[PDB]
Amino acid sequence: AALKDQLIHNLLKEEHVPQNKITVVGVGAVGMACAISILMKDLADELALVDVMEDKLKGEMMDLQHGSLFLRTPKIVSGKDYSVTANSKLVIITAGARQSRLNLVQRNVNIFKFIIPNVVKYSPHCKLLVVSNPVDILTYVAWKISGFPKNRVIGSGCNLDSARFRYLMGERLGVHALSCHGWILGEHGDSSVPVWSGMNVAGVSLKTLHPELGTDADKEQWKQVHKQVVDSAYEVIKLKGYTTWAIGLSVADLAESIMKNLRRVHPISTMLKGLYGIKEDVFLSVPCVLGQNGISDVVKVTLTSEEEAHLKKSADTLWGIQKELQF
Amino acid sequence: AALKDQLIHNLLKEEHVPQNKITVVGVGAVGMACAISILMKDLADELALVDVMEDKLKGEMMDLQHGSLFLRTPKIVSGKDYSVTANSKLVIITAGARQLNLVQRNVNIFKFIIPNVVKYSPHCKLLVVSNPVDILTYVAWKISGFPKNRVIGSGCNLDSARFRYLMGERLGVHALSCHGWILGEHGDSSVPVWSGMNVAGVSLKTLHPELGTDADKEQWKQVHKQVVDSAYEVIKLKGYTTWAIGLSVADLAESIMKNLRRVHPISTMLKGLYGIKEDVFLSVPCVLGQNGISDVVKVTLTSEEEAHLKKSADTLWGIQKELQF
Amino acid sequence: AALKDQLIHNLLKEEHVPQNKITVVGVGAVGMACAISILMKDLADELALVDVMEDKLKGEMMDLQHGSLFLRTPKIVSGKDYSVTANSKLVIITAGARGESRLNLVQRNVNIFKFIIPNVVKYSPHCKLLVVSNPVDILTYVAWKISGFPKNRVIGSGCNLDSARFRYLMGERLGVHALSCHGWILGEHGDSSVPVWSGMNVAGVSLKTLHPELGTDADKEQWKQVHKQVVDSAYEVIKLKGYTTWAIGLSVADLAESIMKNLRRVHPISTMLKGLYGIKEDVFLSVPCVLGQNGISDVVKVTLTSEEEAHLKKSADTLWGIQKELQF
Amino acid sequence: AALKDQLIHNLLKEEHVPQNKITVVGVGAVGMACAISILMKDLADELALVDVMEDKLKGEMMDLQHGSLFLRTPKIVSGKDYSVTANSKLVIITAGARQQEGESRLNLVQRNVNIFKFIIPNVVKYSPHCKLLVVSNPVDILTYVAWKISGFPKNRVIGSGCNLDSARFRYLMGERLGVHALSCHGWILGEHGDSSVPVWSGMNVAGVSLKTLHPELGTDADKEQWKQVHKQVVDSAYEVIKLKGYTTWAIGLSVADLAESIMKNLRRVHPISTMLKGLYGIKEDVFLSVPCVLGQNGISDVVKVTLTSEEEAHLKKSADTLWGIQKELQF
Ligand SMILES: COc1cc(OC[C@@H](O)[C@@H](O)[C@H](O)[C@H](O)COc2cc(F)cc(-c3ccc(C(=O)O)cn3)c2)c(Cl)cc1NC(=O)CSc1ccc(C(=O)O)cn1
Ligand SMILES: COc1cc(OC[C@@H](O)[C@@H](O)[C@H](O)[C@H](O)COc2cc(F)cc(-c3ccc(C(=O)O)cn3)c2)c(Cl)cc1NC(=O)CSc1ccc(C(=O)O)cn1
Ligand SMILES: COc1cc(OC[C@@H](O)[C@@H](O)[C@H](O)[C@H](O)COc2cc(F)cc(-c3ccc(C(=O)O)cn3)c2)c(Cl)cc1NC(=O)CSc1ccc(C(=O)O)cn1
Ligand SMILES: COc1cc(OC[C@@H](O)[C@@H](O)[C@H](O)[C@H](O)COc2cc(F)cc(-c3ccc(C(=O)O)cn3)c2)c(Cl)cc1NC(=O)CSc1ccc(C(=O)O)cn1
Repeated sequence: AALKDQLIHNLLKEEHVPQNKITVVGVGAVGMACAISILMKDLADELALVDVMEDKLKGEMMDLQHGSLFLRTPKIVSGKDYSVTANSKLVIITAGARQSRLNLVQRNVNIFKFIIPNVVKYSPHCKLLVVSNPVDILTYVAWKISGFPKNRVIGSGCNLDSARFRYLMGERLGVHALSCHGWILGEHGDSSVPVWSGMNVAGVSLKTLHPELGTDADKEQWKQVHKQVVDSAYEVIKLKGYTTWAIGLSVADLAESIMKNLRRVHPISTMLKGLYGIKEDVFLSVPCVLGQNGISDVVKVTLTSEEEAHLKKSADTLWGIQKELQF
Repeated sequence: AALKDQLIHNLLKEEHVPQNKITVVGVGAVGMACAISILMKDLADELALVDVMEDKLKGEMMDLQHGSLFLRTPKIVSGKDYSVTANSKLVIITAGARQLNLVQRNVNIFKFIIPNVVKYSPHCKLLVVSNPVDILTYVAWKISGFPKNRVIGSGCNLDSARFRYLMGERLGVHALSCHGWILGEHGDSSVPVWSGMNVAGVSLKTLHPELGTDADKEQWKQVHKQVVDSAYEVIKLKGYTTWAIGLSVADLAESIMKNLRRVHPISTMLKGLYGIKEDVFLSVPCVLGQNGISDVVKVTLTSEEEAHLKKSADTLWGIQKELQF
Repeated sequence: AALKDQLIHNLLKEEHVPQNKITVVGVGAVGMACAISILMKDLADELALVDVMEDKLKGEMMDLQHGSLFLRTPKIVSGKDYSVTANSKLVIITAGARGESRLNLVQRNVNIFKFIIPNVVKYSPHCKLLVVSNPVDILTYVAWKISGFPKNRVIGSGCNLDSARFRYLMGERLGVHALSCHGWILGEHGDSSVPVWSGMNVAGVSLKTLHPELGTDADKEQWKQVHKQVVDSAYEVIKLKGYTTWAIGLSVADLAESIMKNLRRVHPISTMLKGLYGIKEDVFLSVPCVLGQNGISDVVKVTLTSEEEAHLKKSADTLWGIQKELQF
Repeated sequence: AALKDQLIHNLLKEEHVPQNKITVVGVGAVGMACAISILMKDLADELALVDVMEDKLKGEMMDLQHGSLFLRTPKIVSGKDYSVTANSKLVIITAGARQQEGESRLNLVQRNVNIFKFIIPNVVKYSPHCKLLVVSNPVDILTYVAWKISGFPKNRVIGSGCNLDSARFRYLMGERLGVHALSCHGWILGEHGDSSVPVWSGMNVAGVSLKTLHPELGTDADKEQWKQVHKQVVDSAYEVIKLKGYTTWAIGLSVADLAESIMKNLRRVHPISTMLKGLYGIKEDVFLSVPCVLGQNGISDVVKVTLTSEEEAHLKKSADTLWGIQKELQF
């Protein structure tokens, strides 16, 4: 008799099915930062990794597995073949091509043309969380290819940039980012919209204390805080070659709202046709209620007409780009 | 329109189907300790509480709900009606009768509770904590109709944690690093498996062959004695115990909810193993995961340790033979 | 020869000094709720409990200790003598006195603090004091006056829980988690507390701007009643289970987290606010306070209406009047 | 009036002093893995990073800082100047030189010693009372080096040693047995790497000796070849390096576990490298992994594992070998 059989008597003959499974697609720096952040938050009972770089993929799986003693996620699997991803509650897309342009978008679209059908094949009921850049466009692409209802296709959107904003705000005010509130909405990147009217500590409107807030006439140049947010990815890439930890943490926080059905409000990109004056099939970041069914509700933020037009402009540019894509 | 609708545009017709729901039956000091321990370990997306004292029940629910901001368990519900427990993955029974013929009244209690539980959560695991726990776990099992892997008694889980704590005080290292197993029938008849006690793989019995005997100058036998009495001592001091039992139950909930397949000293239907031939529940090292107990470790026992477990089997069966459901 | 010495080679002598010790005074339901919450959030490397009911005390300690395997707080101690509390970073006061009369009730709590607070200060000169005992604003004043600590190191839990309740109820009406609902209750703890309607918001969207009637008696939705619900909820729960424990426990653990981790988060807690919010007297009220390893280091100056400002002035007069009549 | 003063009234002049500060030296993949693991277990109220590559250092600091919203460590600081590490409770050394073509392994070690000769005095100067946790390889030798350079008492100089390899061993044990690593117990002791000692006698689940169930356990005559599990442990770093070019996540998790025992004074028992002269029959000043009680004063106690004659022979041999290399180093 084998030692295992001498030691342990099997009483139950049982099967598989994971109950809180999460898949990360793409094991680059971003994918793996999402992975370790999720593992250390105890968000999943099974974690699947997939990539096309099979050695890298296997090496990352093994490195995570060796840390089992220290985690509470009993199963970590990987493979080039998407069957490893079966029955995921949530699938996180961090795959992309790397730096032309617009031809860069099409190559990412071609990457998605392969990934997304495979994901939906083995997890017809998952939530899709897209992190790949450009995220608003790629999230729309995942949505179109997947055939999912819009509530289940989510883009990381402005979630990290709002967190950065709050950190910088916290630096200026001498309080933790947790206590500093402010929203960056709309199109992820240089065109994102800092909603000066919403910024506050303990319910106290900064814009009201300080009417020049966010304008060129602002002696304190709060406008530059937003630009610092917009530039920070660029600045960090410049220093270390990429970013990982913050985006990883931010993605894990979204996963928490989903897997625990918290219905917290996050600034993430959702298909918002019919809201905010927008008439195109596009994804923009607005405050969304996030739960076990993905995005079920959207907060309607009161915007200035300047903010509204800026949001409509992003929709039209996003749509303009989406028309040139081949599916 | 209502302020909610001015503030919030609804995009989805929301079905609330709980995914990782846990129920605690009985909101006494034990149930509520299990509750707060589970809430603070983030093991459920929904907690249900059930009891027959409706005022107490509603008040406890409300008190937990009020701490929502500090928790990550978005839904907490309660009621005397078991519809509130629907679709639980795990249901924890702390219900018990007010003070033999007690077990009979506890059995009567279980005759009402269990079918109500099974009706609303057909697929749940059952974790019995009520005393006498090995007997009531057998009752829960029989009444429930469930296969044996899905019915679990807290058994010697806590007493083992107590033993390791006391081991750690004597040796000067954390209980986590002191290993020792109390098995068999919960209570005074439980078995201190001297041979398995160790730190870092070093057998204490081999270092100290007198370990656990009368001739032991260090009197380690009194450590098991102290574990078996400790509950009585705490009740004497504060009227009941709560925190330790609550923490130990949350630990089991954790292995279940996260499918960890850790080994715990808990009470399982072990007919067929350890020389036992009756439908009884005794604590052995069990692999605990999303399907309950799926495997048990076969501990190498001395001939008298063996005879002691068999005696408890016949003891329990003897008591079970009287009960009626 | 001894087994321990056979198993274990000792290399280092004991210099055992606590690095992040918390004491909870009072092991009633509130006290133990704070203790269990603190233990399960790993805020302390040593916990001490003190009370005068010595059986109950020892019993609570042992029960906690039996849970060690499942905790990461290696040392739990207790005693009637305050030497067990020495070198606490944080000492939490939940002790209280058990239809006549109010002022006479307060005085007997003062009497308890006259015994407790000096004992705490003697053994933990550098600690922060966090008072939870009712009425908390007054009793936080008494702890401050008695202890002789600077005001930054004496904190009352104040309206911290009530704000948390307010956000929970806000969340139930709006269909989102309380974490994402923001509202502030300030001022005197209890039914004199002030709901600051102008700061209530989700995602920076002002509810009052959306709904100008918010919190007036001219509100078809009666949001004013949410504050009342908050105010009443404590006594409703008391009506139902005899007391409250779990939420106040978690509330206090949250404050302990900001202090022990120096988070400088903002909480609505009771601070000596003479010289702010138009308050002239030595009075403790709840305002949004920056909370960290040195206690309360900063206060957020909320913009209040003249009515709201008047409410706080009134409470300051009430509290000051009562304190005027206390025997220290 | 500045918006901040308009919004916030300052009641206290702050002289900030960190209470549970951890420093990580070296922001390579290993350093940042320790760093993220520590941050997500809330073990420090301040984290400091140091390295010689200033851009890389600043980038990593900023990336972590941008995650502040999701963390409960209010202060992350970095700099090439060791003033940023002042008053750390724990300083974790992951700095190393990488081989060339080229140079012998001794010349690679000496270049690491050269690195430590610059780092260790800087660390000791700003945090005289810290514990040192050395992770850099070869770990037993470089932990010896930090001990000697720092002048710290031995209880305060700790090498990660066989901690991770024992974790790997329990994981692989759990895969064969169908049980979580948490419930599989087994110890890799002695010199980190090839010459480490799998202590078969101590392997168990639930206190059931595997060796007693299966006396061939760990022998060549073992038909189940459990020795191959030790070889797996020994080769796992190389195997992972072949696939992804380095390891990070596991060693990072294992380091934070040690950090946890130290910062919380847990007095858990870990397989880590300590100065064991005078114990285990060792006559030399060397560091070997044995089961150590780890707390706020570092390693206060070691467990005395009963070893077979051939196990004792391996350790004493490793001692000679380490001491031999040590005598060849320039301090
Ligand atoms: C290249 O092909 C593939 C690559 C894959 O690997 C993806 C991954 O490894 C790489 O994206 C890489 O590691 C980058 O680092 C990650 O870049 C990201 C990803 C991300 F989600 C977010 C950010 C980000 C966001 C915000 C900020 C900030 O705000 O700070 C910073 N960073 C950066 C996978 Cl899994 C499949 C395919 N493809 C296949 O499945 C085959 S089909 C196909 C079709 C076409 C092509 C082709 O044309 O190339 C290739 N394959
Ligand atoms: C009484 O009726 C009922 C009471 C109920 O209340 C339950 C609860 O509140 C009480 O158990 C109370 O909190 C006890 O104190 C808790 O005692 C326990 C419970 C437990 F699980 C473990 C321990 C324990 C273990 C180890 C240690 C240690 O080792 O340290 C210490 N402690 C102690 C419920 Cl939910 C339903 C019914 N019944 C109904 O559903 C109606 S049907 C019915 C039938 C018959 C009878 C009757 O005959 O009376 C009554 N009802
Ligand atoms: C009786 O004396 C003492 C009693 C002591 O026991 C304390 C404790 O066990 C009891 O407070 C018990 O647990 C209460 O129930 C808890 O009630 C509380 C306590 C609290 F902090 C907050 C809340 C609260 C807050 C908000 C909400 C909500 O908003 O929901 C709900 N609840 C409720 C101690 Cl440690 C020392 C002395 N005293 C001594 O040290 C001797 S000196 C002395 C002097 C005078 C007197 C005398 O006048 O009698 C007595 N002793
Ligand atoms: C180059 O010099 C320096 C390098 C430094 O490097 C920091 C960092 O970036 C690098 O360690 C890099 O990331 C490595 O790759 C990481 O490699 C490691 C490190 C480690 F701790 C453990 C493991 C490990 C363990 C187990 C397993 C497994 O079991 O799985 C896998 N991996 C792998 C620093 Cl902060 C200062 C100096 N130097 C100075 O301070 C100036 S003094 C000086 C003296 C001499 C020399 C010279 O000779 O060159 C240079 N400087």
